[PDB]
Amino acid sequence: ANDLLPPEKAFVPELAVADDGVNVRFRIADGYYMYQAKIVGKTDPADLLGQPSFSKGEEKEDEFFGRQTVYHHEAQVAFPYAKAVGEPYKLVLTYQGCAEVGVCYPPVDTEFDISGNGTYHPQ
Repeated sequence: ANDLLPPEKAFVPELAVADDGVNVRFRIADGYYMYQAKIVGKTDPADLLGQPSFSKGEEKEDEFFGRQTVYHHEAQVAFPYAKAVGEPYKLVLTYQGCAEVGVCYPPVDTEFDISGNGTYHPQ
């Protein structure tokens, strides 16, 4: 393809932090998709987040990871808090996706410095 996005532009996260935990939204460029099963969150301090629930994805089979549940256009991931969170923390999101034309990008790691409820964007 003559005009492809770098992966951090193809798959763009934002956070909504609330009392119940962290809701992640992704905006995904047309002709790209994200692997649902490869979206991971890690925190510092560790283990503030519990098991995420995912918005509905769709079936895809490709030459990189075979059959996978994937996202086009958008995705939402809801991380509940695993325990009481009354302190600032760092959150690193890792996610991986492809261009439909046949490019499998390396995983992207995006860090957020969280200090209370509100909206956060990559910095």
